[PDB]
Amino acid sequence: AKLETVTLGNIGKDGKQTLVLNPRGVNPTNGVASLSQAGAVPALEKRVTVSVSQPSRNRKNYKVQVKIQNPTACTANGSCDPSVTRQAYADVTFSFTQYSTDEERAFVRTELAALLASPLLIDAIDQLNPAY
Amino acid sequence: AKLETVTLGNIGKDGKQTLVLNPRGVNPTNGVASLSQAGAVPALEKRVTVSVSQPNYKVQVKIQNPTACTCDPSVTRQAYADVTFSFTQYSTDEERAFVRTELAALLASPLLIDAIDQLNPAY
Amino acid sequence: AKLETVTLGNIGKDGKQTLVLNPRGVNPTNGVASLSQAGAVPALEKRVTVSVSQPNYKVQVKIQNPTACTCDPSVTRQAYADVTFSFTQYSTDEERAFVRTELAALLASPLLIDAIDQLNPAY
Amino acid sequence: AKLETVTLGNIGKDGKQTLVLNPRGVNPTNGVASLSQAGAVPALEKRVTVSVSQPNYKVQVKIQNPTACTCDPSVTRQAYADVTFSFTQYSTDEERAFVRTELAALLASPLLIDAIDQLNPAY
Amino acid sequence: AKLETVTLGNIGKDGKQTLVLNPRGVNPTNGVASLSQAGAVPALEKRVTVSVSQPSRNRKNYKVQVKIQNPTACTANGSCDPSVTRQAYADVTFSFTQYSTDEERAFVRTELAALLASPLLIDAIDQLNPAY
Amino acid sequence: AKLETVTLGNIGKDGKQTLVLNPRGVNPTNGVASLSQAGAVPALEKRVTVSVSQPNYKVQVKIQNPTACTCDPSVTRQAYADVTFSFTQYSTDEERAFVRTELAALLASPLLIDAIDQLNPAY
Repeated sequence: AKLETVTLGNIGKDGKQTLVLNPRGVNPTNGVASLSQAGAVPALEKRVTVSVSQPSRNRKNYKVQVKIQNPTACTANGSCDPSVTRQAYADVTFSFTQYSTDEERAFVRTELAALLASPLLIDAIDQLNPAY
Repeated sequence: AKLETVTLGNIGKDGKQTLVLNPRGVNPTNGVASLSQAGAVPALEKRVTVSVSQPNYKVQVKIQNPTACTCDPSVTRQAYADVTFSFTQYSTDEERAFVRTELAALLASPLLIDAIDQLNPAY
Repeated sequence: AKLETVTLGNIGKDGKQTLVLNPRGVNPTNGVASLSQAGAVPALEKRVTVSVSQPNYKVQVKIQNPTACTCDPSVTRQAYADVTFSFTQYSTDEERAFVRTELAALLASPLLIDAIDQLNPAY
Repeated sequence: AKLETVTLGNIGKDGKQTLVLNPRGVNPTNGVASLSQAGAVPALEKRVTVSVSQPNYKVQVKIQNPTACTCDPSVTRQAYADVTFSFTQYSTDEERAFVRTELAALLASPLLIDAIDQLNPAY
Repeated sequence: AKLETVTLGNIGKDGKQTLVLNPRGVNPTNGVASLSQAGAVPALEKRVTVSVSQPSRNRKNYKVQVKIQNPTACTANGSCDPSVTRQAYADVTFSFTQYSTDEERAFVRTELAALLASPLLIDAIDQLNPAY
Repeated sequence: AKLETVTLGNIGKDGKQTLVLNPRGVNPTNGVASLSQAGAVPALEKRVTVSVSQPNYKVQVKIQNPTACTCDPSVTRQAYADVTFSFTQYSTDEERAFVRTELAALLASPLLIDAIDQLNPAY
């Protein structure tokens, strides 16, 4: 769809967080849409990207890929300007056939979503606790 | 982290569906937990797998949804979702939490729904 | 599912004995779960092993019961019971369950008790 | 002992089913006793076989349960259970009986029901 | 036995210390039980692990292994976030035969324990003073 | 650090035993202090060794307990315990102290006693 500012709300552990993502255009060389946070200092911008690849003799499926990168910056490690200390990444990819139905895809999407709310998954990610 | 049955509600395009996932042990070869659709025959089970890399950390989740058309219905196609998170040993629990929730929220974004459900890219 | 201390009650000829099996880990090489009766000497412990092949599915259960005769005791002989189940990837709850129960029932049937307990063939 | 019509009761997932096996003779070539559920079509009959090796003694029980799908029906698949017992010529009543009962008990243990009924490995 | 929160008490030089260890599941790929301290930042968690290996054609003995790792972190070395500076390790392994008796093992365990209280050992470890 | 006799009390499963260790010099080849069971014959002495690496620092303790069954009783088996501590040159005495005591306390933990005394893993 058309790139617009996306406002994710009620996020975070406390569920009381909000994030605004301003569209950053679409790179044609690779058909990647980029979304960024307001911070006008590239190195510290939270980012999100999406791209859909159509099948092409080598690949016979559609691939929807979403990536999100969130850097954390040490404001003052005995210096004058902050620098990135850690980076957090989440990589997602969907694979669908030429005959994937309208609903078939939707399901997966919504499923993954619901899954991310399951206590099983929250413990796994939030507290790096393997299922056992 | 107890591997239990997981009931997902209000799913599907109409958001009016539910999926029940029965725990299915942990493969001792990769330490991968597996969940499958309840009441289904193995050859047609919808899967979900979770694994938490122990060292850099990685949390990987995968979804496999076969579709069949009918004595033994065969699988015509499969839909896949692959997700992987990575965090430094110094990542605060608050951080992962954020990413996770962010992703979740994003998936509900019209921007994304159109790209996945309709396979229409962003422009 | 996950390992738990298993307690079998009302066993033996008189059906008045009880067995306590403790989780002994799973060999990652073949994925074989192992249990055993907490004995004083490991070599004299009664054991049970379980393996559910992940592919046709194959569930296999083995049980070894050593007999010591009397510096250190020694195992003069052991009793074995080897069981395997085979089910196609189109098998169902009803089907597997049935087989499982049937076998059990058979094992209680006089016909079989005579065959085993008395090493008496059927004719 | 001698063959008799065997009736197993309270079987299946719901434990509310019953099986009726009828003597089907013994093959003189290998001394294998055979029983089966009196079905309309022989090819669709559930069967059980028993053999008590006369030498180490070896008691073996096998059970086949076919599944038909629908001029003539056909067996799409079958469920199998193969059991064997080994006892030295110095084994005793107590010993064999124990094993027999233990196995049975195990087969009723949730740990195993989950392994079979749900094709869920233990870990 | 079943993994539960272990509460070590009256520890430390002053004997007035306590440590809680929350179970962290059991890794099947290697049969290792892991215990960790509450700190939800992997890099700074005090850890303890135990595992029992059964004999297997290459090894004809049981091996009970316990390991404990305790990192110390510099809270602010001219930066924004603490980092590990030192690590303390203690590695223990017991070897027992197929005929090891119930008591034989217990003895060793309790012996090692008592030993750790001996002034000879306290000086050796606490003050890196070799026996002489 | 004076190598003296060391009397360990309230040891054993019942915690109602005592072991006396006589100092036994320091092997000038590895700088390893050795202690042995008092009143025992060398071939059957229960040992304890301690060594403190001088450079990274290492404190290593080992225990050897032979068992015999009876003119000269021979050793049937040996029980072993091997411990090694490692500390940076910047480790505070408080730190090692902690680790040491922690270990000690841990050894009294039911979790551990079951794993060692009973060889039952954690689950």
